[PDB]
Parts: sequence; C-alpha cells; structure tokens
Amino acid sequence: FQICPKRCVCQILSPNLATLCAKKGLLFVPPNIDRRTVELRLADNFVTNIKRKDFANMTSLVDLTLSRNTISFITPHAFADLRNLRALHLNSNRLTKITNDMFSGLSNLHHLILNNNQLTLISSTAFDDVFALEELDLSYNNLETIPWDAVEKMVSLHTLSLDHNMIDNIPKGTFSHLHKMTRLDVTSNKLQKLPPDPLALSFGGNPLHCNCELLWLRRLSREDDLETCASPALLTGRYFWSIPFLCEPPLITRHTHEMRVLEGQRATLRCKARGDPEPAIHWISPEGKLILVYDNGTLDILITTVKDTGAFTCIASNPAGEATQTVDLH
Amino acid sequence: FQICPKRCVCQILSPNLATLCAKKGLLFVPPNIDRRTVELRLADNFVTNIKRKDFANMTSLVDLTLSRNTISFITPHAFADLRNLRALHLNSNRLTKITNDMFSGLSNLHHLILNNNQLTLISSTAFDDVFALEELDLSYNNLETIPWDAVEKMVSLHTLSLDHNMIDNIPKGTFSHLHKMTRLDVTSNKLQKLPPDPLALSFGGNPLHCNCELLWLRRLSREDDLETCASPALLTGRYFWSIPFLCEPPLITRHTHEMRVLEGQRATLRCKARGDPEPAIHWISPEGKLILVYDNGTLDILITTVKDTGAFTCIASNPAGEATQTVDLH
Repeated sequence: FQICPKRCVCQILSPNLATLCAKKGLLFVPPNIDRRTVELRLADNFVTNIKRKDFANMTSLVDLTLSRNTISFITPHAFADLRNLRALHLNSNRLTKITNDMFSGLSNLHHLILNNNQLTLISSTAFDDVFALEELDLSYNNLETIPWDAVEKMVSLHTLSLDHNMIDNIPKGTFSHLHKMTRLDVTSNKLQKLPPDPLALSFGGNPLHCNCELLWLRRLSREDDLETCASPALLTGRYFWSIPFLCEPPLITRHTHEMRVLEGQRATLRCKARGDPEPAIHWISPEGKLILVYDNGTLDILITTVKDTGAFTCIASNPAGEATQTVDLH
Repeated sequence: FQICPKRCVCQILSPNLATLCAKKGLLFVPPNIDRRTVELRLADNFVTNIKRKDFANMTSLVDLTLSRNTISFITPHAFADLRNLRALHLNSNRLTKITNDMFSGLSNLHHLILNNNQLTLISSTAFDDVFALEELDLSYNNLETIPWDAVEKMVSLHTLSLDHNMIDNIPKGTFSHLHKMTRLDVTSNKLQKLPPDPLALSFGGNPLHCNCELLWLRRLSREDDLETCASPALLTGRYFWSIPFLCEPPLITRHTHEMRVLEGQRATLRCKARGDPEPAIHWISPEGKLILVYDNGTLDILITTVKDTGAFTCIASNPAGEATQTVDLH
C-alpha cells in the first residue's frame, strides 16, 4: 500500500519496480511514487506543471513517459537527480521553449523525444548536459534553429528528426564530428539551400532555391521524394531535372555618384548590386583592403580623413564570379 | 491534357469531375485546376499560402481537402466564390487565427474541420456566414474562447469538438437554440466550472473547481471519464465522490476605516471580502442602491457631495449567501 500510489498500478520483478499511471486523468505528478522505481509511465494524463519535488530522488529511474500531456512548464532543475535516465518522453505536450537548466544532469540520456510540442526557441546551453544522446526528436514544432554547436558534441547520435518545423538553414560544419549518424529528417521546413557536406537524408517539403549552389545535391544519385523548386524560372518544376540550375553573377545596378566630400563628415557611400545568390559587398581604400561597413553594402567612417580621399573601389561577389565599381573622393 | 494539371490525376463520371493532387510535394495550389471540379484533394502537400485566384470560380466544388499542409495564411476572400462547398478540411496546418473574412460566403458549409492547427484567436464575425454548419472541429488548438454568439445560430449543429485547447468558460446561454446538438467535447481545457444547462458531453481533462456550484453535474447520473478536482481539500480526489462539494459564504476580511472625508475629493473606500466562489461586491448609499465602482470591490466618486455623506453599506454575495459591512462619511 505504500510503494504504489492509490491511482497507480505497479509490478515488482526481482530488483526492478515499475510504476504505471498512464490514462488515469491525473492533473499533477503523484508524490507517493517510490524513489526505487526503474520505470514510470505517466502518458495519457493531464499534467501541466512539473514541480522539482516530483522526481527528487529517482536514482534508479531509467525510462520516463510524460507523452500526451498538457505540460506548459517544467521547474528549472526537475530532472537534475535522474543520473540513470536513458530515455525521456515529452512528446504531445504544450511546451513552448527548452530552457538552459531543463535537461541538466541527464548524462546517461540516449533518447530525447520532444515531437508534437509548440516549441519556438531553445536556450543554447539546453543540450550541453545531454551529450550522450543517440536519438533527438524535435519534429512537429515551430523551431527556426536549434543549438547546432551543442549537437556537434553528440558523437553517438544516430537520429536527428527536425521534420515539420521552420528551419531556415543548417550551418556548414554540421555533422563532421558525428560519425555514428544514420538519419536526418528536414522535411517540411522553410529551407532554401543545403550545405555541401559529405553525405539517410530526407528533405522533401522545402522551398528550395535552385541555384548553381544546390547543384551538388542534383549531381548526387538519390531517390525522388518529390522535392520542388522556388527559383526564378523553376518556381514549380520537380527538383530532379535537367542541369543547365544556373546563377546570375554580381552586377552593380546602383552606385554612389562621384563626390568631392568635406572635412569632418561621416561620408556614406552606398553600393547596390543584384545577383543570384545575393553578392557580398566588400570595400577597398585606394591601395589597401578594408575590414565601419554595413550589411546592405554601404561604408561610413567619421571625419573623412584627407589622408585617404582617393579612388574607393566596391567589390560585389558570389560563387558565379565578381563585379567592380569605383567612387570618387577629393 | 487541359482539364487536369500535369502533377494531378483526375477522373470524370457522368457530370462530376474530381481533381486528385494529394501527396504530390506541391508548394502552392496549381492554377490549371478546371473550374468544373466537384471534388478537390490537396492533402499531404506543402502549401503555405492560399491566394485569392486559387479557387476563383469553383461554383461546382462541394468538398475541399487541404489537410496536412504547412498553411499559415489564406487571402481574405479566397473561399468567397465557393457557394456549393459542403465540407472544408484545414486540419493539421500552421494557421494561428481565424480572420473575419476567412470563411465568407460558405452558406452551404456543413463541415468545418480545423483540428491540429496552432489557433490562438478567432475574429467574432468569422462564423457569421457558416450558420449552416453540422460539424465544427476546433480540437488541438491554443483557443481560450470561440465566438459563442455566432455558434448559437448554428441550429443544425450536431458536433462541436473543443477538446485539447485552453477554454476558461462556456457562457450560460450556450446551446438553448441548437436543438439538433449531439456531441460536445471540452476534454483537456483549462475549465473550473460548467454552466447549469439542460444536458453527449465529455469533459475529463479540466482543473475543476469543486464548489456547491458544480453540484448539478455531480447530482446527474453519468459515466466516470476520470474527472478530477482542484478545490481546497479536494485537490486530488476523483470528481465522482461523496457530496458533503461545499462553499464558503462571503466574509468581509478588510474594510475602510471610518472616515469623515473632505469637500472636493475623489473618496476611495475599499471593501475586501473572501469566499468560495469570490463574492460580488455591491455598494449602497444611505437609503439608496448604487450602479463609479471597481471590479476589486472599491468605490470612487469625485467632489464627495455633502448631500450623501452618511452611512455607506458594502454587500458581499455569492450563491452560499450574503455579508454586510458599514463605512462612515461626515
């Protein structure tokens, strides 16, 4: 009568004790859960908040189920004492953000399931303690990015599911360190490009920008999962097609009218250049390169020192090539 | 070759023409869809935006499927020309709000399916044109309220699914006008009370406040769907239990210290009263009731006219009874 809460069913076999509370119409975690429990099933319930005291001394706890719940909040160090937790199920809940201290102390955690959650953000340090992970399920969320750097340190990781979210891009470093990697799912995300990395990848629901940039993936010999394009004259055609897949090199449409300038003025020289992909505007002083500047492609430096009031050159550049245009100063 | 888009399969039987585009990896609605189509299947695709021009002259269109898509936006009058649409599937998408002009002109619409969407708000007039509805599926959303008034005018409505959302309350008028009503699902919502209305209702995932207020539902003879309480000493017990289910009548814990007042001052007299449910604070002038006031339970009137500077009475009241306390003015 003491080892099992009145709402729960639970069985003992040899050393192991399981606690089964799934589909009990529970509103919170029963506190009478024996701290010797190895298995905890709390799925199909209605818990909204995880207090600290809920899993205070579950040293023996290996598997936890909190699937299909109404969870919106988890106390900062609720999972801290779970040094043995191998798998944690938090799928089908109402969590909006993964906090920094949420998954602290989960060194043995190999399976993290957070699919079907309303996730927008993840605090960067959130995945620093779960470095052991084999499976990371972040599908069916509103994510634009995940802590990519923290992931590079999951060296035993084999599945990273990111399907049905809004991921803009994947950094080029990516999974170089993850050698045991098997599956990567990026279907149904707002992705225009994919980084040229050395290769099971699924990416069929993305608004692909088909440039000479996404050519490496076209050159590859893989199955058609109905990938479709959103580039200029390719806005509808199924991706796996004829390679003419061409870029528009940089071209300076607008440039600063030749100006004499004045002493003691923060001179602004705008450089407009069109291309596919958008060119990187770089600035050059008369006989010397520059490193202030603006993302758009404009230069601004205070007092306009007469020491360097010569021919200023603006360089537009993308993989298709370069473009040059000069602007006066006297 | 003209009646069917190249990505779609479609069949003709007698007068009826169906267009089948499900699971085609589409990013937008093909414009080459024949305006004679009676059935349109676009489920299992990746459309984000519904342009006006997509369904411009689908006079014959009866059923539309846009299930399992990435839809975040639908142009204000996209469905206006669908005078024959009987059912519309918008489940499993990324819509956040139902706008005023979204479902305009859907007079024949009997089935509106919007489950599994990230819905927060609904503009009040949104359901004014869909008065014919038989089925309204708003499950698996983030809703706190729906246009209840607009619903009262769905007199042929038989199913209203509101499960797995965050509904705070249901107005007391409710479904008096809806006589053909069969099922109401309010499971897994943040509901403390249910209005005493004349009776298939499911409500098993709510943080019930068990007062003498929710007694009518306890007195009823219905099946246990594992309903649980969150009242003072009943915070865990399964709802279907012993009726002692008691209220705490109103009691004025704090009251305004007897004051003489001054001429030309906006006199503020606070009246604090505790109860279960919270009492309604009402004010009474010496020999005359009042109708300014504050929600908390405070009175404030400018210039403090000497005409009524007598004994002011404060009344706290809930279903369990009344409470009285006097405050001076001279």
